Amino acid sequence: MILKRAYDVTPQKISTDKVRGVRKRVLIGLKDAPNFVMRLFTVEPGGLIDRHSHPWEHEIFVLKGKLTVLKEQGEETVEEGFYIFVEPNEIHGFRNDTDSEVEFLCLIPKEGGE
Amino acid sequence: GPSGMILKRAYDVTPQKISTDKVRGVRKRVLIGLKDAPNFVMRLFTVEPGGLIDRHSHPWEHEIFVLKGKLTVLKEQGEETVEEGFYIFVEPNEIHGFRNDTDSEVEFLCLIPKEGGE
Ligand SMILES: [Cu+2]
Ligand SMILES: [Cu+2]
Repeated sequence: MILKRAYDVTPQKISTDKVRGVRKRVLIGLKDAPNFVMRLFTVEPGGLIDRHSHPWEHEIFVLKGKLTVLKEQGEETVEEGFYIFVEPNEIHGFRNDTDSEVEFLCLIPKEGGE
Repeated sequence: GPSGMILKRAYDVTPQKISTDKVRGVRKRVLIGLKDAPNFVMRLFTVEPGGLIDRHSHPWEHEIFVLKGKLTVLKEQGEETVEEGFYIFVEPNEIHGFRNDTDSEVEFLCLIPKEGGE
């Protein structure tokens, strides 16, 4: 059994053609997980995970702030205390239009990697 | 399977009472349940003050994230308290339980592979 403060996990900065202003913590990864992995994303002000899709689902819980969710067309903002279920193959992404960091938990089946 | 995305305030789910031989003072919200989940389920547990999930084990893992309060985690040997912002991984078959020794509600997210139910 592993009991740990999520903040103490070292975040990974992401800056690519499709993801900018985002840090990722792998809390429960491939080393431990028999079936699915647990990540915590921090989206800086102005940060973006552009529209994408994959053959696996997301299960998300918004921990802090106002998260903008990009849909195949349009977008929807949600707050801390929302959960999000993204079906396999659905186009989605994320943006932070606020002036403070947004945090969300994100779980995927292990075929999606960590 | 189906397409789309669900976006919903977790508290829009009513907290249902859990009452078994080994659980008292606990309510549960099924967020992403069997009816929808391809692989694993997402629940939000509320432990009332003095509530207890006694030591148990099962042939699936838990992945937990503490959302609110101070959660006492029962281990095969002793116990350890964690707080909001801690995660917990429980291996399959590991002895574990939970207790709320405080005077306020403790809340945690708990995900299991869907073969273990919701
Ligand atoms: Cu995605
Ligand atoms: Cu259990």
